[PDB]
Amino acid sequence: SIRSLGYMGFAVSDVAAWRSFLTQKLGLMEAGTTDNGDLFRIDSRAWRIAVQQGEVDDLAFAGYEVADAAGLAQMADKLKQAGIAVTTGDASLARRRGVTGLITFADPFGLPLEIYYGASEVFEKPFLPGAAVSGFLTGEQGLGHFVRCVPDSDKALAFYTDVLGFQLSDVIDMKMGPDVTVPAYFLHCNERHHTLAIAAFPLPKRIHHFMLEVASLDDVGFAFDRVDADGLITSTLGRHTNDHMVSFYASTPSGVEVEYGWSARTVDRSWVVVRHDSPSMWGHKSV
Amino acid sequence: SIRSLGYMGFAVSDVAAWRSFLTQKLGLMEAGTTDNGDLFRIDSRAWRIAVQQGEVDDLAFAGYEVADAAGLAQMADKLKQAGIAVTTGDASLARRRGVTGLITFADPFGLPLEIYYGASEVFEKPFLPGAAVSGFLTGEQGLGHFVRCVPDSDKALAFYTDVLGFQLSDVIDMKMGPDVTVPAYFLHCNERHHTLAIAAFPLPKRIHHFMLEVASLDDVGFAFDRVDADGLITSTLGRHTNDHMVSFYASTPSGVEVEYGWSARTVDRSWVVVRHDSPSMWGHKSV
Amino acid sequence: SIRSLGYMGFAVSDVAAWRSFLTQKLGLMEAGTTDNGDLFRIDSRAWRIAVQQGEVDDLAFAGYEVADAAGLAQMADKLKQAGIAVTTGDASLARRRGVTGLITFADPFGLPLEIYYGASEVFEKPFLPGAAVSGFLTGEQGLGHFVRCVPDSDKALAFYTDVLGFQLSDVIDMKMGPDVTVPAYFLHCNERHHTLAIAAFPLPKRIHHFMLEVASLDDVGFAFDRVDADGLITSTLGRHTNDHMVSFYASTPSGVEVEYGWSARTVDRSWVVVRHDSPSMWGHKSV
Amino acid sequence: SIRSLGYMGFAVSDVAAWRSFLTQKLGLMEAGTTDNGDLFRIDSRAWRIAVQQGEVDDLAFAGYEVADAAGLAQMADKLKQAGIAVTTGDASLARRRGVTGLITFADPFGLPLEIYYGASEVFEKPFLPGAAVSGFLTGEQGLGHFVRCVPDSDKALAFYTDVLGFQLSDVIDMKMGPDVTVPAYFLHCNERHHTLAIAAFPLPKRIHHFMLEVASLDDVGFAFDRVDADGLITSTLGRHTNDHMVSFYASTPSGVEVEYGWSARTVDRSWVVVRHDSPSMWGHKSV
Amino acid sequence: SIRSLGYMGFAVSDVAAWRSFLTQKLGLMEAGTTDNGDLFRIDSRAWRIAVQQGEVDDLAFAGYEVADAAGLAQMADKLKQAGIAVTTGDASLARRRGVTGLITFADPFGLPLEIYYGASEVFEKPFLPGAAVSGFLTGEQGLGHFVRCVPDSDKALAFYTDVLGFQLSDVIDMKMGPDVTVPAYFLHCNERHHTLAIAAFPLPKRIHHFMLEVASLDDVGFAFDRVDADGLITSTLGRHTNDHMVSFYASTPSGVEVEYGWSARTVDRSWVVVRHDSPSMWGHKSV
Amino acid sequence: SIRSLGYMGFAVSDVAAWRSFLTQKLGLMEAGTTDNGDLFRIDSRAWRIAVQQGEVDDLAFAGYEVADAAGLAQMADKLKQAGIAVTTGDASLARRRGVTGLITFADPFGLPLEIYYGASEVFEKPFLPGAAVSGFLTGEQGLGHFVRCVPDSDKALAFYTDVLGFQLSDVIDMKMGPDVTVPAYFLHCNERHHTLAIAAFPLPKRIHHFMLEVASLDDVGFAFDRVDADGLITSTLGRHTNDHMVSFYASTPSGVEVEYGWSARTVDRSWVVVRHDSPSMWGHKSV
Ligand SMILES: Oc1cccc(-c2ccccc2Cl)c1O
Ligand SMILES: Oc1cccc(-c2ccccc2Cl)c1O
Ligand SMILES: Oc1cccc(-c2ccccc2Cl)c1O
Ligand SMILES: Oc1cccc(-c2ccccc2Cl)c1O
Ligand SMILES: Oc1cccc(-c2ccccc2Cl)c1O
Ligand SMILES: Oc1cccc(-c2ccccc2Cl)c1O
Ligand SMILES: Oc1cccc(-c2ccccc2Cl)c1O
Ligand SMILES: Oc1cccc(-c2ccccc2Cl)c1O
Ligand SMILES: Oc1cccc(-c2ccccc2Cl)c1O
Ligand SMILES: Oc1cccc(-c2ccccc2Cl)c1O
Ligand SMILES: Oc1cccc(-c2ccccc2Cl)c1O
Ligand SMILES: Oc1cccc(-c2ccccc2Cl)c1O
Ligand SMILES: [Fe+2]
Ligand SMILES: [Fe+2]
Ligand SMILES: [Fe+2]
Ligand SMILES: [Fe+2]
Ligand SMILES: [Fe+2]
Ligand SMILES: [Fe+2]
Ligand SMILES: [Fe+2]
Ligand SMILES: [Fe+2]
Ligand SMILES: [Fe+2]
Ligand SMILES: [Fe+2]
Ligand SMILES: [Fe+2]
Ligand SMILES: [Fe+2]
Repeated sequence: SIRSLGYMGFAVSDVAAWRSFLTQKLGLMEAGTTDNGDLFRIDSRAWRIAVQQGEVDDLAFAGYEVADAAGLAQMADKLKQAGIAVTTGDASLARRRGVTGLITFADPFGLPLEIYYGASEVFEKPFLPGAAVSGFLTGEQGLGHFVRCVPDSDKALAFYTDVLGFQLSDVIDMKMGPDVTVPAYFLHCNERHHTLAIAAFPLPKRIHHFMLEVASLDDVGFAFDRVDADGLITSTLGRHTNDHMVSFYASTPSGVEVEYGWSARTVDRSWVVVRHDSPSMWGHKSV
Repeated sequence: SIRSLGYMGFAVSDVAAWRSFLTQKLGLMEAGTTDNGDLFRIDSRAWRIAVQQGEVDDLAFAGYEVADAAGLAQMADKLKQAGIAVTTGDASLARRRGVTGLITFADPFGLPLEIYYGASEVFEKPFLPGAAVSGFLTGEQGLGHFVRCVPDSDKALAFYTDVLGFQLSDVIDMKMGPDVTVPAYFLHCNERHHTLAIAAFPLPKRIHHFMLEVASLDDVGFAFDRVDADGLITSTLGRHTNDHMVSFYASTPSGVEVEYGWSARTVDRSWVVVRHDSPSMWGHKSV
Repeated sequence: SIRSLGYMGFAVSDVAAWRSFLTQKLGLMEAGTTDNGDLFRIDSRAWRIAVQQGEVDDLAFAGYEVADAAGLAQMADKLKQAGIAVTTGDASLARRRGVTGLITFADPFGLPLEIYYGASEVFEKPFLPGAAVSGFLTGEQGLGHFVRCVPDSDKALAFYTDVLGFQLSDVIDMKMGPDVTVPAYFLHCNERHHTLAIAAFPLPKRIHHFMLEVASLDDVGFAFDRVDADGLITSTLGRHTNDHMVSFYASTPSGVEVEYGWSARTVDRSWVVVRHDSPSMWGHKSV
Repeated sequence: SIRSLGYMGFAVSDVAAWRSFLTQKLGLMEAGTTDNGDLFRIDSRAWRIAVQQGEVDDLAFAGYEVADAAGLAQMADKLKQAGIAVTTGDASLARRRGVTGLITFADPFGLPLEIYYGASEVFEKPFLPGAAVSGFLTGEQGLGHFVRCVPDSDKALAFYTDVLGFQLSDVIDMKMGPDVTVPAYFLHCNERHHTLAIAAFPLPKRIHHFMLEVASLDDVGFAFDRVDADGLITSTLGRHTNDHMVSFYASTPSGVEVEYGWSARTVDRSWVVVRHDSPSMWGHKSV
Repeated sequence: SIRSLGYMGFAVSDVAAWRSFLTQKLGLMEAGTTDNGDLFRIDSRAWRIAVQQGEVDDLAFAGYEVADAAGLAQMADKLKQAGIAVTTGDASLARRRGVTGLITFADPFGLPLEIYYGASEVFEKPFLPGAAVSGFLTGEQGLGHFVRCVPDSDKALAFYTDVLGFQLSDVIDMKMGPDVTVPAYFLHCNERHHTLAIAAFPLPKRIHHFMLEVASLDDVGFAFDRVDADGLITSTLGRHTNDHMVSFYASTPSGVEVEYGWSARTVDRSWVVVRHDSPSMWGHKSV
Repeated sequence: SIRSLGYMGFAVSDVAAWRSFLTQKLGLMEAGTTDNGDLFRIDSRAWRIAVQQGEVDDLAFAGYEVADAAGLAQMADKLKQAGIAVTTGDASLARRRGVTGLITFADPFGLPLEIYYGASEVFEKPFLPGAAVSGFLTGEQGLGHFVRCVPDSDKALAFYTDVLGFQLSDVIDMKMGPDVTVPAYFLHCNERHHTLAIAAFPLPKRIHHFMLEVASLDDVGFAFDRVDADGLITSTLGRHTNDHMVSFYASTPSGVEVEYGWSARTVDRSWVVVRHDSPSMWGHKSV
């Protein structure tokens, strides 16, 4: 079974702007440049985010991690049985991603996805943030989460749950307008409240935002100010109703947003699905 | 499987008296009025207790919570296979209860029951008790418990255990008189020692009492005095022999009682069924 | 499955001597006299040890506790399938033992055994030791343990493990003499290192000793002196090699011994079977 | 299933040198001499390492521990079904090893292996290190680990995983030279990150090294100096990238090395396989 | 002010017997031989007990530790003002004791005493007990205690309290016989309940016993057996009424006894003086 | 009274080499350049180490921190009463150091010293190490320590203790050669075992080394490798006998060394002065 979101790749028009944004604003660590693009780290892994030159300015691919070769084989079989076109990653791609083995395919609406096992650790190159950040929260919870924008949430939900195995945490009926309410589905694959969210938002991108979690409230507070200095804040500090994360949102150079948060609650086998009519307990004012 | 008791609805002759009793005496929070009646809260849920106008002055319905849609479907199948008439809650009822989906049916002796999933949370409307109460204990243990009065405890026990899946915690042979001893069965569906009790008591109501648990001994002590001021106490402070809860009992405006307690022990998979000849270790004197 | 040793009954020639020994020396609580004999307590249960008048001066019966009625039914079936003569305890016997249901049978060498569920708790009659004892250790670990003396340990081991479900903890090859070594088997049915031990000792009784565990080292130290005052000590203070319990042994009025200890280690699913050539790390000198 | 590495036997040309090295340098306890050779202890077990006279100067055999007789029988069946020649250890061998039962066989490349149950504990002969060592870490993690040198790691990996049941923790691609990279596989059978490692190293021995873990950093620091005084250090203090153990390596009298470490992290069912390009985060400089 | 008892020297007729007794029986560490006699350690200090050849077979001297040079000067002045003959330890004596500075004098009844500062630590020669002992308790509590036998306890008490600054912990009126009761005074100079005791016992030595405290009950239990094997035990295991130490007593080769214990309670500025009529809560039977 | 060592200034011939060494090797944070020279941080303070251009290549000045203005006035009076020439720092110097007030003077052998109060904090410019360092240990313990080299340790000791108020922790008689032993004095002014050490070493500098303490063993391990890559290590990893710090030593561009350590023990009012014959328990081999 999928254990977590392991990495993400972005294809952007301004690579230098993304490099500055990720390191100086968010605190990620520059981890070199390879055929996989410019690499960035947040922990012991060789890389978590890759930035490649591309006019799409959006998420180019996402990789989900399984525990071992057997787990990869099981997921491959499930995808094929579901009628999805699955391709074994060649040696060239595996080396590019720094993984031992992987398979590639696309979700119902075209997002290129990868499931891999045996990623590269680089403990001998100790993590050093590009900005003052006490640390990022990963471990068994993976990289963080992203919100997939789709035209048919029922179809997307069925794929991610029935085929990929994600489990529903809760639903938030997002008020878009007096006569517009759209359900946002939050799904987990480990203890992180959600690793993936699905919603039918009117955005011209594959995702609304990706999220990175830090270890202290100060990490979030300082980052907010670094981002605010350039007028990139899109939402003030607030705490979510479902995962109880304290965070803020900001614009990346591609328009797609990034959420930066701290202190979210986790889920367990005793969790029960619920619904909400608001995404925030307090704060998160649109600015 | 059923995870907990999620909500209760009462049909009463004096709605204003119940509103005052629940808020000023017990400390519940007024949560508005809808087609579901006057709503009251004790935690993050949109409502836990509803009060509607009705001459019955008794419990009108109770809702048990399952983890998700799959759990609701499984319970529906079990009930049908057992020969119980099950009805899918229509969109109108689901909206009234603020749940995502639910089924309705009645227990062997006419109590309307509902099993639902996906109830509404309102973290954005922080809980504020109507009286000085540090907090109510809910979470994975649900709302609390109620004691179902029936004419045939063996039949009721079989339904709640064999069909609904409740598990026996223990039995207390209640001395009613020199030649009258009635067994009271205490059942659990989660860590709470009991979410439901069953006994053949000579009462003209569906339940003898419902119980709410608070976070501190002082919450109980102060509440006792607020209730005692109006001469509504039915039992002095005491601690039960089975769940070890420290509580007192009082009369609601409908005659049906309410138990208000603190510090009960929980049960686990290592629990063994036992019997008792007394319901109280100390206190709980009838007054 | 059997969850623990729940009670023991002794048939003795000097009932008054046993009453004095259990209360004044060991600290048990006198719990009245019924058709079940004189009753003694060590915790919240109505009784753990019964003493009846009888010329045998030995263990008369032992009762093993199961979790519920279903567990009793399962054990009954296993015993019958194994060819053992099983008898349903009549209402008269159940009332005598204060249990809800029970079955009776004998082990391969004649020891009367009982398996029951739903024993009586008496929290309303708070435990008060007959001597200065901070408390006895029971709970999920039951009453303690006893060592069954048999002429064929292989046959006894097969019955208790294959039929009753006990699991082997370890073996101690007891040096009886230059040319005599006898294996003692220690078996568990819960976290207590052993609830039953089996050995082919040259003793004219069904058991060599029964053991009760207390909460503090002082409980053991004080008890040792109370017993030593009457010259009843059989072994000095020592700590066992297998369960690491610190204890001493003494003679009951029936010759059969009693072990009184503190601080034993428990076992879990990660436990591995081992062997020992000595029963004591230190102490336990024969006196 | 195999629960841990329980013991190791070495056949050496200089028995006196090994005795001095194990006791004075590493701190093991001399535990007598039997037909099993000179015995050495690190904990409550009668012995963990045996040294016999032999011109091979290498590991002579290794014993893996199972939980009980049933576990031994299961492993025997698995080995036979896999086509491996299995021999039941005779009474003479069992007594020599101090175990209750065992089976013998060889791995694909000739290493004599044994799987046993019921080893001997000697708590009555309290462990006393031969040098200043606060303690060795064993328990459920067993003796420690050793690295098996083989000519075909794929074949060895298949045997140890598919037949013996070991599980992969991670892989380290060891840089041997500009055009030489060899994968080292680290496998676990309990919480210890690895109990066995497999690699195709150009060494004329069955193993590159065996490892013993101690309780404090000082235990390692002091040992380093005792070994360094005789010029036997092969690697300076360092911390590994995979198990995060802080250790140093040194030469035994047989050339085969020994790793002495502290503070390694453990693995659980939530562990995911990863890869590394370096075996050390810091230190471990070849000297 | 005096901070603790730092060391003791014994003059014995059988030096080899004392060496064997201290190391093999009690677990002290042999620390070489100098002009100060044979040295023994129990912790990081270069030595705590010295054994010299002498026909007296008794305590030859005791050294009390002060915090620094200023503290030594203050004590010297207090002793002189009290009329005691004080001598500055010459360079030769300081080197012999391994201290920076010291003064010498005798108590009212001839016991040679020394007060010093700046003793030698030897952390680079890690403590290794001569027997299986997890550790000795020293630190701010010093070496342990000894009981000074005197013909006039009032005179001795006045000297140790008024001149040396010891403080009374409690008094035990020791029953020597039907018409003989002698008060034993227990005094502290730090957190240890007592570092010195004073009593008028009919013994031909300067002290009745000296005491060493260990870290675990097992340390005491194992030591008891090592001593008992040679028939040297003088008192069975017991716990004292005043300091609550669990210990046993044994004979040294000089007749003077040694107490070996564990788990004593400490004293603070909130301590109040009390009296006892017995020295033991349980145990400590004369054998 | 002096509360801690607050800052140090170095006058060096190669400012660029020092900048690279402090940031890339040790992990300090570049904090700008002012008339105070290039500034470096290790915590919330605006600066802890300053580097100015100067041919001396040695410590140029050190600043000790007092709690407030009253404390500065008290120290000024003590110095004057002792006959030391004290100068009030002018507004220009205070601004240069970023302090509220300070006085200047020299120790007996020419080292320029300063005592100040009210230094500048810059929490709004969160600390970001120049290398992978989890953190430096400062707080109430100040910057760390340095070892003052002098021709007459008795004279220096008298000044620092009698005039500045430092307190002796312990003494280590350093073996320089067969006929050369020099005492090193370690002094504290807060919980740090030593903030200053004094010794008569044959070095052409004011100090032998300064020391910085980090939060993890890995911080030290990684730093060791960064320094070793340039062949600057002077001592291997080891642990000191007196403060028990685990550290290594390396050469700065000025020849003067730097000690980088972790896990030292602290001192309290219960501390007693002792002596040692070795500075290291293990390691610290000269290379
Ligand atoms: O806040 C946002 C989240 C995701 C995508 C866009 C976006 C990006 C490019 C062009 C237009 C839009 Cl709305 C955006 O503004
Ligand atoms: O992590 C989250 C938890 C709850 C709600 C949102 C959210 C908020 C605004 C727009 C879209 C989303 Cl998915 C969110 O990003
Ligand atoms: O204590 C009680 C618990 C449950 C029901 C009633 C009741 C309510 C109305 C009329 C008569 C009775 Cl006994 C009651 O008095
Ligand atoms: O929570 C409880 C635990 C044990 C006993 C009772 C009780 C007490 C009196 C009458 C009816 C009942 Cl169910 C009870 O309400
Ligand atoms: O220590 C003992 C344990 C069990 C039984 C007897 C016993 C009891 C009665 C007669 C003879 C004997 Cl050996 C006994 O002495
Ligand atoms: O609880 C125990 C643990 C280990 C050994 C014995 C023991 C000791 C002496 C004789 C018989 C037995 Cl079972 C014992 O009673
Ligand atoms: O470091 C080593 C690890 C394992 C084996 C040998 C060895 C032993 C004997 C002869 C030659 C060699 Cl390379 C060795 O030197
Ligand atoms: O315990 C270990 C963890 C990671 C790597 C090695 C290692 C290091 C050098 C050579 C061979 C090996 Cl297996 C190792 O011994
Ligand atoms: O138990 C004892 C404690 C202290 C001293 C002696 C002793 C020693 C030598 C000769 C006579 C006696 Cl009583 C002793 O026997
Ligand atoms: O440490 C102790 C605490 C209390 C009492 C005694 C004691 C016991 C017997 C004889 C002499 C003494 Cl001082 C003792 O040694
Ligand atoms: O290790 C050292 C510590 C302090 C000073 C010097 C030093 C610096 C410059 C010239 C000569 C020397 Cl010995 C040095 O080498
Ligand atoms: O922090 C320390 C603790 C103990 C000893 C030394 C030391 C070691 C070598 C040379 C000079 C000194 Cl001050 C040291 O720097
Ligand atoms: Fe989000
Ligand atoms: Fe889940
Ligand atoms: Fe109740
Ligand atoms: Fe249950
Ligand atoms: Fe026993
Ligand atoms: Fe088991
Ligand atoms: Fe290793
Ligand atoms: Fe595993
Ligand atoms: Fe004593
Ligand atoms: Fe005191
Ligand atoms: Fe230093
Ligand atoms: Fe001090």
